[PDB]
Amino acid sequence: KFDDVCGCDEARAELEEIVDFLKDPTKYESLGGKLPKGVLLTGPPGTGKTLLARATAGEAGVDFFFMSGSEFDEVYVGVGAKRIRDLFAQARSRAPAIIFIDQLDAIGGKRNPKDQAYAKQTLNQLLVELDGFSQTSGIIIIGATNFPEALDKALTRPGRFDKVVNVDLPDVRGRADILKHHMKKITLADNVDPTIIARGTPGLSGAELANLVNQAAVYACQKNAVSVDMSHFEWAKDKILMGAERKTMVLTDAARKATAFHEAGHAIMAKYTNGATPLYKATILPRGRALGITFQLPEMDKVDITKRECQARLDVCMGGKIAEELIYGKDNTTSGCGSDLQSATGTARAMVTQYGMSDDVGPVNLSEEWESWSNKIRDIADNEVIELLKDSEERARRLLTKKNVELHRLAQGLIEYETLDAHEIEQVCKGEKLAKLKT
Amino acid sequence: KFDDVCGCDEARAELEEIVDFLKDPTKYESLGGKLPKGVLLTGPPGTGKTLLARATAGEAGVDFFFMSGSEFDEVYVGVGAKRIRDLFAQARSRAPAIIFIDQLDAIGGKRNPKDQAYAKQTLNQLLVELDGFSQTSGIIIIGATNFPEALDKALTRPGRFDKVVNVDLPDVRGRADILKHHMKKITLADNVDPTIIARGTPGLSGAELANLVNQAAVYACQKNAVSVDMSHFEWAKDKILMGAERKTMVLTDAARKATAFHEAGHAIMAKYTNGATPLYKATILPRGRALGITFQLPEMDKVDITKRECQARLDVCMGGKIAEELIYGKDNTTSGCGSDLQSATGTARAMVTQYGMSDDVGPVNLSEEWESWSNKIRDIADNEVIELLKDSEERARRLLTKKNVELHRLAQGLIEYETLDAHEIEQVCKGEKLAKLKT
Ligand SMILES: Nc1ncnc2c1ncn2[C@@H]1O[C@H](COP(=O)(O)OP(=O)(O)OP(=O)(O)O)[C@@H](O)[C@H]1O
Ligand SMILES: Nc1ncnc2c1ncn2[C@@H]1O[C@H](COP(=O)(O)OP(=O)(O)OP(=O)(O)O)[C@@H](O)[C@H]1O
Ligand SMILES: [Mg+2]
Ligand SMILES: [Mg+2]
Ligand SMILES: [Zn+2]
Ligand SMILES: [Zn+2]
Repeated sequence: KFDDVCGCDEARAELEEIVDFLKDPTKYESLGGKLPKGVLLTGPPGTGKTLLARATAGEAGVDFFFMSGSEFDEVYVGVGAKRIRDLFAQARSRAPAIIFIDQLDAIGGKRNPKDQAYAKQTLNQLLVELDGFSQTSGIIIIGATNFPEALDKALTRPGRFDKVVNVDLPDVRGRADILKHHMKKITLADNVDPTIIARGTPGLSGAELANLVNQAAVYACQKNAVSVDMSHFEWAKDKILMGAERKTMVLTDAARKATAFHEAGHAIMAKYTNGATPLYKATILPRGRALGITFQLPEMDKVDITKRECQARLDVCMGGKIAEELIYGKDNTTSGCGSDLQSATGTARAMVTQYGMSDDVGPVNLSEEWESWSNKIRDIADNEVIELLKDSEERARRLLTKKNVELHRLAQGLIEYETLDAHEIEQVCKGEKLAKLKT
Repeated sequence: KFDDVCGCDEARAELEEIVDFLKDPTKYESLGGKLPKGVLLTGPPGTGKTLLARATAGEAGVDFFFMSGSEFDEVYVGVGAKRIRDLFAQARSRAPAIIFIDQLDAIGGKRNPKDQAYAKQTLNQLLVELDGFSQTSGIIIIGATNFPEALDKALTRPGRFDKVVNVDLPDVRGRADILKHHMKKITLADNVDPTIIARGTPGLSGAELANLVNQAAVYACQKNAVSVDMSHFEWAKDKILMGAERKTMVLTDAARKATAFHEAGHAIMAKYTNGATPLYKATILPRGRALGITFQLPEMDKVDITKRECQARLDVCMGGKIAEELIYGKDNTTSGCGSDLQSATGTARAMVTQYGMSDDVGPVNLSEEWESWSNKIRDIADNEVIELLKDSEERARRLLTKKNVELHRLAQGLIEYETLDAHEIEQVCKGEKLAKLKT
C-alpha cells in the first residue's frame, strides 16, 4: 500500500498519478492526455525504489511482470534478445500491464563504437520494443537503478522513459515519518519520541532506520523487558553509528593507556578547534574493527562544506599522531596512526582539486581526467596538498602543547571509565567526578 | 503519413520522392533514371527516423517488411545469415518491396582483424544479398542508426544504400511546426501561441516536445481545468528544463539566505556582462537535485560562439563563488562551487585546445590525440587555461564590487519573492515593488 512509503512524497505521488490514471481514465484523459510510457527510478542504495515498485504492484490492479536486470544473458549469443521478445510478447498479450525491470544497470550500459558486439544485442532489442515500428499501447514500464549516468541515452529518452524520478535520502521530517511508521507493530512504552531519534541520526536511509527499530526491539526482548524505551533505541543507534562493542579481549595496561592518549588526542583536538563538528561518544572499548573511536555527530545535516570546516576536520585527523608523539617521544610513534592519516589525505586533495580552495593552484577543476593534465600543474597541485597536511600538523601540536592539562585529565578519564558522553567529556576536563561506575 | 512529420523536410522530401517514384515511374524513367537501391537514416535519438519509416510504409502502397538488427543471431551458428537469406527470398518472391532493418548498429559492425571468426557471417550474408552476384531489381532497403561512423564501409557503399539521409534536431520554425502538430489533440484555450514555446525550448528533439505537450495536458486535467492554456505549457516547460519542484523541504533561514546570495551572484554576472546570454528566470526554489539555479537563455540559436561570449560564460561561472567570497569572507567558501568550476574549466579548454583562441599555444588544434603531443606544449596550454580562469574570476570580483548595492538588493529580493523573472529581476534591481504577493 502507498501508505507504507513514508517520506519521499514527490516520488510516491508521481507513481500515484499513474495508478489512479489507470483506475479511472476519464478523470485525466479528458483534455487529450494519455498514459506515460515509462517511469525511471534513480537513487542511492536503500531508499524506497523497490519498495515503491512493490507498492505500485500492490495498488494497481493490473497484471504486473517483474524481472531482474540479469535474468537475460545466459551463455550463448542472442539469448537475451529472445527473452525480451517473449517478455514483451506476454506483456502486450493482455490488458494494460506494468513491467518492472530491476537493476537496469545490467542491461543499460551505453554502447560505445569501439568494441560493440553480441554484448549490446539485448539493449537494442529493448530499445526496439519500448518504441519501435509497431505502436502498441497499454504497457507501462518501470525500472530502477543506482547509477543513472551509466545508462544509455536511447533508454532515458522520452517516449521510452517519459519521466525520471529520483528517490534519495530523507531529511529530518521524513526521517521522523519513517521511524513513526516502523515504531508501529512493536510494543512501545511511553518516553518514546521519534523526533528525538530523528534529530540525532543525520544521514540515514530508510533501511537503516528500520533496522534500527528492529534490532532495538530484539534487544528489548532479550533483556526480558516488557516495552521498548529510549535506552534501547539509543543503544541500537550507537550500534549503527559506531559499531558493535566487545567487552572482552583482555589487554595490558600500557596498551590501553596508549589508546587512552590517542583518542584523548582526537577529542581534545576536536573540542577546541573553531569549525569542528559537535562531539559525540569517545570510547576505548574495541567496537567494530577499530581499537577505540571518537565519533562526531552533526545536527543540521549539511550538504555542502566550508573551508574552515575542512581545515578543522584536517586537524582532527592528526590529534592522535601528535598526541602520542608528544607523550611517548618521537621514536615511539606506532603505525596505527597511518590509518586515520589515510583519510586526512583524501580531504586535502578535495580541497585543492575538486572544491578549489588553494590560491597557488587556482579556481580550476583538476579532478576528472586527472591523467589529461600535464606534469607541471600536477606538481604544483600535489605540493599544495602536502603543504596543507603539514600546516595542519603544526597547528595541531601548537594547540596540544597549550592544552596539556586537559589532555592528561581526559586521558585518565578514559582510562578509569571506558566511555564518555559529550558533557561528560567537558566535566572530566573540568575535574568534577561523574555519577557512574569506575569500571 | 507524411503530413505527420513536421520539421526535417529534406529527409521527408527524399522519401516523398521515392514513393512518388513508385506511383508514376514515367515522370522519372524518361531520361533513364532508376530507383535508389537504398536509403539510410542517421541522427540523434528522438528526431523522427522510425517515424519517417512509418510514414513511408503507410503511404508507399506496397509491401513493407520490417525487422530489427537484433531479430537475427540466435544460439546456433549460421542462423542469422539463414534468416537474411529467407528474408530476401520472401522479399524477391512478393513484389517490388521495401525492407526496413531498424537498428543497424547490431549487424552493421565494423570488420577488424581481431573478430572471433563467426561474428561477421550475418553481415557478410547481408552484403552478398545487397549487390551480390545474381543481381536483380525491385527491392528497396531502409536503415536507421545513431552511429553512422560505427558502420562497416561496405554497407554504406553506393550500390548498397545509395542515399545517406540525415535527420537532425529542428531549428525554431521546425519546433513551431512540431508543437502545432501535436496540439491538434489537446482541447486548447485561446492564450496559446506555439511560437513562444518553440522559442523557449532551444535544443529539444521532437519526442521531448511531444511529452511536453502531453504532460501539459495531463497537468491541465489535474487542476479541474477546461482547456490547456499558456500557464500550463510554462509549467511543463519549466519542469523539463529544470526539474520537479520538491515543495516539501525544511530550510534554515541561513541556508536559503546563502543560496539567494549565490544565485544573486550568477544573476548579476549574467546581467551586466558584455556578450553574456540574455537572462531568463532565476529562482532558489529547490528544483530537482540543485538548491536553486539561474537559467540563461539564447535568442537566435546560432551554432558558432565568439571569444567574447566564451569569456562571458567563464565570468558567469565565477560570479557565484565570488559572491560568497565578497559577503561571507574568504574562509566561508563552500563546496557547492565545485559544480560551477567543473563547467567553466570545460569551456576554458575549448578556448585553447580546439577553438584556436590563444596566443602562446597558436593557431593549432591540440584536441584530437591529446595524449600524442609532447610535454612542453601541453605545459604551455594548461598554463594558458589557468590564466584564462584566473583572469575570469578577478574580472568577476571587481564587477561584483561595483554592483554591490544591486547584489544585496537582489539577494533580499530572492529571500522574498521566490523565483523572480528577468523583467521582475530588473525591477528588483532598481527598487520597485512587484505586482505580486510575497510567499
Ligand atoms: N519511505 C519508506 N518507508 C518505509 N520503509 C522504507 C522507506 N524507504 C525505505 N524503506 C525500507 O527500505 C527497504 C527496501 O529498500 P529498497 O529495496 O527500496 O532499496 P533499493 O532502492 O532497492 O536499494 P538497492 O537498489 O541497493 O537494492 C524496506 O525494507 C523498507 O523497510
Ligand atoms: N519530426 C517529428 N514530428 C513529429 N513527431 C516526432 C518527430 N520527431 C519525433 N517525433 C516523436 O518521436 C517519436 C518517435 O521518435 P523516433 O522513433 O523517430 O526516434 P528514433 O529516431 O528512433 O531515435 P532512437 O533511434 O534513438 O530511438 C514519435 O512517437 C513522435 O511522437
Ligand atoms: Mg531493490
Ligand atoms: Mg527507432
Ligand atoms: Zn586516530
Ligand atoms: Zn553556481
